[PDB]
Amino acid sequence: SNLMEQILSSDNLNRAYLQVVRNKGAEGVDGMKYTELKEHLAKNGETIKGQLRTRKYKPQPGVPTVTDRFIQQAIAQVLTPIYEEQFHDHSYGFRPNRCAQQAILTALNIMNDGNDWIVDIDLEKFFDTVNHDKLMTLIGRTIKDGDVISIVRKYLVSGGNLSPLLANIMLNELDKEMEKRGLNFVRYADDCIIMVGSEMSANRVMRNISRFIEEKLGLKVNMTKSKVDRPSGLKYLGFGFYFDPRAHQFKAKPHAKSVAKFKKRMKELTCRSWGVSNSYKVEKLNQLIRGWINYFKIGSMKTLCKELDSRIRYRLRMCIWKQWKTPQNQEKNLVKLGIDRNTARRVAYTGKRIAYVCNKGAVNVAISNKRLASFGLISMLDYYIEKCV
RNA sequence: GAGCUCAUUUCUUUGUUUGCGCGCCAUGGGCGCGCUCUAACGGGUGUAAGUCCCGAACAUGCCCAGGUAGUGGGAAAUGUAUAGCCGAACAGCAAGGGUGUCUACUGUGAGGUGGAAUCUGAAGGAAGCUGUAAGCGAAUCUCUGGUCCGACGGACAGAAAUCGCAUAUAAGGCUAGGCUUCUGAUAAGCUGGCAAAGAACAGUGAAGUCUAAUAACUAAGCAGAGUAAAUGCGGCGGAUAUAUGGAGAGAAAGAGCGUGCACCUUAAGCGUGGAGGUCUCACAGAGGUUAGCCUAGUAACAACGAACUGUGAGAAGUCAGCCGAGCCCAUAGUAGUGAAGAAGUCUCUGUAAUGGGGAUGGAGCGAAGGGGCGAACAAUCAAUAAUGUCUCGUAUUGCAGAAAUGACAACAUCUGCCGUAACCAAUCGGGUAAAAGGUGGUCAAAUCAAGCGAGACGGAAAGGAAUUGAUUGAACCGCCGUAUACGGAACCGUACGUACGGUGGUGUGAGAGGUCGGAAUUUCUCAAUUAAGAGAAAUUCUUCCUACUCG
Ligand SMILES: [Ca+2]
Ligand SMILES: [Ca+2]
Ligand SMILES: [Ca+2]
Ligand SMILES: [Ca+2]
Ligand SMILES: [Ca+2]
Ligand SMILES: [Ca+2]
Ligand SMILES: [Ca+2]
Ligand SMILES: [Ca+2]
Ligand SMILES: [Ca+2]
Ligand SMILES: [Ca+2]
Ligand SMILES: [Ca+2]
Ligand SMILES: [N+]
Ligand SMILES: [N+]
Repeated sequence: SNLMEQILSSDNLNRAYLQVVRNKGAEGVDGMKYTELKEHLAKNGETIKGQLRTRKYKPQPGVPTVTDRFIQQAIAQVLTPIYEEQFHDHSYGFRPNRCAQQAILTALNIMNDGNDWIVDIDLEKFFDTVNHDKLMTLIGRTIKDGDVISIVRKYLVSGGNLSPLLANIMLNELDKEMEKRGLNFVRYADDCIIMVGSEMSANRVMRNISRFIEEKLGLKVNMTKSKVDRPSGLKYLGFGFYFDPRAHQFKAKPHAKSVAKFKKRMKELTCRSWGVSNSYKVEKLNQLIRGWINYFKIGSMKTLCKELDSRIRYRLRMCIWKQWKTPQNQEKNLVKLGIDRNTARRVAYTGKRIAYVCNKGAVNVAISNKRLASFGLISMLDYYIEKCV
């Protein structure tokens, strides 16, 4: 029980509080905010410290209150280094210095190694199907402290930053079995795919690993979405895969259901009847573009960024033309952006038909690509080339 | 540049002048009555032709094709070509109105007046004027197409308000494509990538009806992509003089002018009125200074400061539903209205609500804008002995790990085809725990048992199952009924048009735009490549508005 002191050492408590206030969490049903635990940890810090050391502490019934979140962070920031030396190298889900892009690159490395038959595994409702007793004794093989059984019990049948770590302990046995059988895999947390060399070997691996997960782990495989694929019809962590006509290189790409989400968010951010300034639309669109590129910066989006840049500039021309709002102002702003007054007056009295008018000619020349890049709109193609060509 | 394609309406609104009361007047409408006309101009049928019927010159539309245009012909359609109506999102004139600006006069001043410049002269009364393009142009009756309406409300609650279904990780429409299967005329309307409504232009185009004439020359289905300030489809009922597209009857009315009517009505016309507040001046008081000079500053409040308050004479000047029944102030019980008849009373009959007649009555009824009090409405807030548990022992059970010895060499797990094939990755026949194999032995545990719990048994801790009073509703979006006007019939609008009555919704921020007025910069023109200047054009800033978009 000497680990319990490092769990409740006050520097780790203040670091957990810093992680909470930088996390900016939300209150639960009780209604206690992240602001208020300074005086509450002054008022009740000895109370909760003694209550945890004497094994009597109350749960919360979604989003937990920030005291339970804060204690969960305080125990998960010390339970993690001791569990890092046992975790597999191809486990990338909620670990320090590990992200989804590492999983995609390792997937491509194994994919180009010669294992291009994918055993996609979908676990059905992960945290609602794990037996608490097997998970808790799995913790109890290497951990001196068992106070986590109160959270595990009375928050499921009644998460924060302890539940993904416990998910990683529960799937670490699966990862050890995969290394035991000599199978290659990549695993984000409860999102794992096996790569093997042939069809009927992939079916054998699917049957045996579903057998192992159901019997010797205690969770059920969702058999309706566990599918033996190729890396051409797989959606893994938002990335689809394809085969290049280069030598033996499989390449990643954003999946069509991720491009659809980006296009939906782009169409929302460039709605022409959105009553904010076009500087604000350009700012939020740059935030969305800049957050969507550097997650998919691995993989090929040359033509996709070209098409999306063209669509973004078309919708921004429509937004600016709708915001000009009158044929007099459309004519004036068209003249002072370069167009002659006769052509600008003919175009501006087609003020309606916004989509036709912003498609071609005078508005396409006036609101140019340089006029939109100097406006502040970063281009998807040039940003993608700047990050990873 | 969007995706070889690709070149667009030189337009107006929903959004910013005015919006009060009372009175007058039609140049508007209603009902009469007269006088003229009415189908290119002629004929016929006839008692009666505006109606019914027949007659042909040539200009456009369309066809005849001759890449397109020009000569020669031909089938429908239109015009010249009905009396006459109307006047464009067409011009011109324009009485008037606004201006913190420039200038002359005037007043002690608040201000006023006349000019100059500029905006405006409007969808609600100079019932503005003039000239048009285009459009229209005959009672009724039947059939039919299109459109619109049967509120609003993302179409729910509500409400007096057509039904049903669908509709925002977007119905639906539309634009540009992709793949398969494959005779025209009239012309309301529909659509043109979507806030929605109209105009322009273009393409199409329902229902009927008409026409199948002549001569040649020089589209549907299918998946997607893109695009929305949301409605779409069907049933039922109604309207339809933009004199709605037509078809059939129909000897049927239509138009202009004049004139009557204690006939009706209108918001920018004409008279008149103007409080409450806001300023200006002069007197008195209240004071800084020793009755003599000053009385404001702080948008405003609060609060300092001598700087406050009356009285009189003046000046500009109002005037929009948002939650308001009623009362108070002052113009004011005055203007106005009423004896061709009020208030009050009775009676009859309507609406969801506002009402409308009839009898009696013998004289009252009665404004304007602004502010205050405020019943009420909407929202938010405040005052007003069981179970389960607490802690001790008892019997346990969930899940690790270690393993005396048995039973089977059979269970797991990982690479994953065979033949034809002169060589096929189901490119060919099958099959996907297919061949051929590699690796770990597998299971049961007699016992032993960590750590965290979990419900049971027993004895001692216990506990208990309306009103009043405040604050907010700043500012808006509409919609419907009746009366009444208009743009542009419907739709959409004119501050929800306005007046009264009824009914839902948004919530004090940001953005975008418009802008009477002012200031500045540039590009010109002007002289002569002088003028701080005159005529401008463009842009920016400022003043004002938030009806618009999003929350
Ligand atoms: Ca309006
Ligand atoms: Ca004409
Ligand atoms: Ca509606
Ligand atoms: Ca659609
Ligand atoms: Ca016609
Ligand atoms: Ca008028
Ligand atoms: Ca006066
Ligand atoms: Ca109000
Ligand atoms: Ca309307
Ligand atoms: Ca107005
Ligand atoms: Ca409005
Ligand atoms: N006004
Ligand atoms: N309104």
